[PDB]
Amino acid sequence: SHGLFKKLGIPGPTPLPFLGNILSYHKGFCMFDMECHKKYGKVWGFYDGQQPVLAITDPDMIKTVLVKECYSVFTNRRPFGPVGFMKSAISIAEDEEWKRLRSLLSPTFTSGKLKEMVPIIAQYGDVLVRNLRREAETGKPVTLKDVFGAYSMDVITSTSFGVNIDSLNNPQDPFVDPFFLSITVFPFLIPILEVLNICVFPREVTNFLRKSVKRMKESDFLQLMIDSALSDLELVAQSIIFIFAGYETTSSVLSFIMYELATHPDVQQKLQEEIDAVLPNKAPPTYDTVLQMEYLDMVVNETLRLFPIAMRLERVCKKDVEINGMFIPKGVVVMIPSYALHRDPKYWTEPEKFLPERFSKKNKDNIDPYIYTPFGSGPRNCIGMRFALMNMKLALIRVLQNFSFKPCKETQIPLKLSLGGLLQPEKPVVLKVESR
Amino acid sequence: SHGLFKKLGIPGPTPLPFLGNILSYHKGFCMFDMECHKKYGKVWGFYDGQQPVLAITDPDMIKTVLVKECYSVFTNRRPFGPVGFMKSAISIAEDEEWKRLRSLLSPTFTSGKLKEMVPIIAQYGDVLVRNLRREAETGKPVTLKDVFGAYSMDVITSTSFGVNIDSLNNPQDPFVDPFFLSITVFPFLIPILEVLNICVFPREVTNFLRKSVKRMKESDFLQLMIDSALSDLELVAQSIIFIFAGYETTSSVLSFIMYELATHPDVQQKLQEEIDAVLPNKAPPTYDTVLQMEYLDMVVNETLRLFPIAMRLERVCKKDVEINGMFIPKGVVVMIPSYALHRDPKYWTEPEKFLPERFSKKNKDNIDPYIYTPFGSGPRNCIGMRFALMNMKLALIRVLQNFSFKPCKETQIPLKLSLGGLLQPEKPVVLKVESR
Ligand code: HEM
Ligand code: HEM
Repeated sequence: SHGLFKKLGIPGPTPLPFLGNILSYHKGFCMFDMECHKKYGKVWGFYDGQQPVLAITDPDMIKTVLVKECYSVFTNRRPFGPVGFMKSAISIAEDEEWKRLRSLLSPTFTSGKLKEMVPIIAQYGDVLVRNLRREAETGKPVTLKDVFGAYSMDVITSTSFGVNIDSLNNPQDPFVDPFFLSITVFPFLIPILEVLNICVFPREVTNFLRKSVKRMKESDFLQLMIDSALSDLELVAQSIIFIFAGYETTSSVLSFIMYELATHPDVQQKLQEEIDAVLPNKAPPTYDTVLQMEYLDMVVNETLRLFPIAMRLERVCKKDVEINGMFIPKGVVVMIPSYALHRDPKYWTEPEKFLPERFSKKNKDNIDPYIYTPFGSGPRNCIGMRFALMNMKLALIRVLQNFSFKPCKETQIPLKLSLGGLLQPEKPVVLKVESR
Repeated sequence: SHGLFKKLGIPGPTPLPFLGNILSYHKGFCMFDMECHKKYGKVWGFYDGQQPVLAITDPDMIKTVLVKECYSVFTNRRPFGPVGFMKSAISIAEDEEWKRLRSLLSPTFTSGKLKEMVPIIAQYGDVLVRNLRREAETGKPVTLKDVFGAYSMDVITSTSFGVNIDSLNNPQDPFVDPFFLSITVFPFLIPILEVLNICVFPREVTNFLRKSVKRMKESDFLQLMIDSALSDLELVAQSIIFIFAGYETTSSVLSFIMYELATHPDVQQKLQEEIDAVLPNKAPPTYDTVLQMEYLDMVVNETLRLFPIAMRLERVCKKDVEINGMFIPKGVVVMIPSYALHRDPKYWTEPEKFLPERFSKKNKDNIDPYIYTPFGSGPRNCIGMRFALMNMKLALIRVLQNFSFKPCKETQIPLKLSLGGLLQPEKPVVLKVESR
């Protein structure tokens, strides 16, 4: 079906047999979407192997796909690799099976349940200072992904189950393209690996959590789920997605934020002045305190514009439909390039620069909510959106109250992204930390 | 999932790993269903490899599966082998795709369109006498599947497209378990054969018909289809099912009928007296003439009771449902053993005997329409039901008007069925033919 986009009148790169357009991923995932958006315009198509993928940039077509016709056509994402038992994961699940998981897990991410976890995750904000006060008084560059990754991992274990550890102080068992590139080009190898108990995840784990959730089902995220019903294998499958999310997401974004604050001291100083103004004399941050700091929100929102760790938003077309005046055949994965839309002169002035004033209450009104979608949109959006921003800002407040950040001789200026498809820096961010 | 029927409280034979219960098919398809119906009762389950199959015998549960909840749950049959392009076949098609094919092909099998083909198929009733008058005046046993197979094949070509041939007189190009046993046990090999252009059918054919239907689409079943729209590959796919049906079905049933008439001369004499009474002095048969002969219908209906060439009626359970007080999980193929229901003392007296008076207008009322389903039931039933009985009876009238049938020294008495799963005799039926 390599002539589908050419028989529909949709431009795009010429695909190769079997391979399709995956050879154009040598520059990276984001560079491929920006080049295709530059030479093809608002709509183009390419092939991930034999699978056709359609990209859209029009805000009305994106609104129709993600918000309007979500339950009817664009309900699921594309199926990937051997999932093993993980089929029941809310993000892997499809159709009405997901609608039950989305509903049974929606109360866990409410405006009231989030405030319950504020006194818990604020404790690790004090622990992060202790590990910082040790790596700052030692007076030498510090790798941010380790300290932030430890904070995020301890926040996960306490808010998911309630296990209080110090992932940085006890580094003995803190839990935690080849095989799969051939999987995308050869989708007919997925069922064979499923019948052989082979999973993309290291399947020998999971059974740890499958048996770790035993003393808890006899006497946070977990307590607010079993009480009602969810299965035992489902309950472990959902907790694996909650760990994979809150770890790599919170760790990578915080490292991206501290890079911009260290490379723009005018933004870090203005942010530290607002934090000290709302919280005088290193006051503890509360739920209502975080929702008040607007410049802190402007810094978080602008960094997510530059580095949306999702990169892409994918939806599977369930039936032959016609949205906003164009036909889409059944089986085509409709992709929304979030990275390419965030760095486009059509909607952003100086898209390569870091200007937090783009999200000021005066300028936040002239921003299309479907061009800037770091958490997706519609029913299939990020269920842990409000939980993520609260955990990151609570860490940002406690960190900036005691320390400042300056670049180092090893700091990569400018910063280069990873060559893979994790949206992490090429080299781990290292900065100089000084105590106030 | 070899413990599904044991965790639901459903009896059945103990399955083996990978194989399941296919090793119990050494006796045959029909003998396996009759033994399971004898020792397990009204409901049992077995495994065709890793696929669970549930068998039902209750008339209300069969009515619910085939008639009531057909469009909602029991819409499709099980998927079989690499279909290639034949996916679009009305019998292979599934869900709304079939509902369009069933509707676009329904007018071709109406009470009015059938009468148009009566003067056409009555012509080959005269040709069958000529081939009979040759093989009867030669005074020697005649193989019935060859002469009837020639009649059925010429009736197909004339009513489908309009090509008048004599498949018995011109035997030079009259058109027309290993590979697949491993396919049932290993369903994960189907997609690999699809991507290699490999089909269960000899794929090098079809393209003949794909190009044979070229002079007709520029200037019967075919004319009543294109006029409206159906695709070109669909149009050839539907004609292949129409040929496979009207050939093996008409040929095998007619051979089964003439075996019973030759082994029960009291039935053949009574049938010949009714044919000569309705049609005096070898009169030509019409559409209204066939619908009048009731004993001819009693002979055809009783033979279809003994030899229902379908054997099984299969439906795929689309969702978790509960019919008549029992739960059926999603993905289970619900099978209706038509052969076992036809030879059951619960509904039939002397089920091994051939008694045409079971379908008399006095006795036809006390017969459950869901125990006797030679053409299925509901929306997914045989679309060529009324077309089949008209073609067979029109041949039965013209044959019995000129010749009688007696057994031979090679005639297998009693008759043994084939060891495979085609419901044909083990040895081809041969009888002695005499001219009246
Ligand atoms: C900086 C942090 C995060 C970002 C930027 C982010 C972003 C996203 C995005 C873009 C999507 C796809 C939306 C779509 O396809 O329409 C998504 C889905 C999802 N996220 Fe996150 N997320 C973050 C943190 C989290 C956290 C902390 C959790 C859970 C504790 C979480 C759980 C999920 C789930 C379950 C889905 C799939 C929902 C579904 O398929 O219906 N995420 N997220
Ligand atoms: C003695 C002759 C025949 C017998 C006993 C017979 C019997 C059957 C049976 C039992 C079914 C399955 C019903 C079900 O699953 O509910 C079926 C389906 C079907 N038959 Fe026949 N049939 C005969 C002749 C024909 C002819 C002559 C044609 C076409 C010209 C035909 C076309 C079909 C089709 C297309 C289906 C599938 C319908 C669907 O899937 O919706 N059959 N038949």
